[PDB]
Amino acid sequence: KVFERCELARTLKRLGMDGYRGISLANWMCLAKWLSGYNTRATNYNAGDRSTDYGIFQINSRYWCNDGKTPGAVNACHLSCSALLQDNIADAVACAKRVVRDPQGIRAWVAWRNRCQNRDVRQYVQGCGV
Repeated sequence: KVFERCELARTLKRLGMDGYRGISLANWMCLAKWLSGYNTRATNYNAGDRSTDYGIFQINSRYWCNDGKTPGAVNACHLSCSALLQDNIADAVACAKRVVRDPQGIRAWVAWRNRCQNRDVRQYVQGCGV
């Protein structure tokens, strides 16, 4: 599923993402936009390390989910990577929450640092009723 902006903002809000671990909804929106263009089916294979990023939050197979083809990988969210390719983003959100519980917080995604950190992200939630 490819979410429309405001539709996604309320979906994330209903799922408990607004201010989760101090992370605003605008920050999560900026992250998903740059990570997958709001596409839950988005996938990126990393030939260099044999891992794959799955879904709307491009969660990596090396540590967060299991796809059975990533050497010596862990499954910290305890989910099949298939779960991160569903139209329903409940499982992806549960895993995204798990990622940010670690030391780095939202900084776990290099993309967030590159395109969201210290940026004006107001634009992502404007007019969405969140």
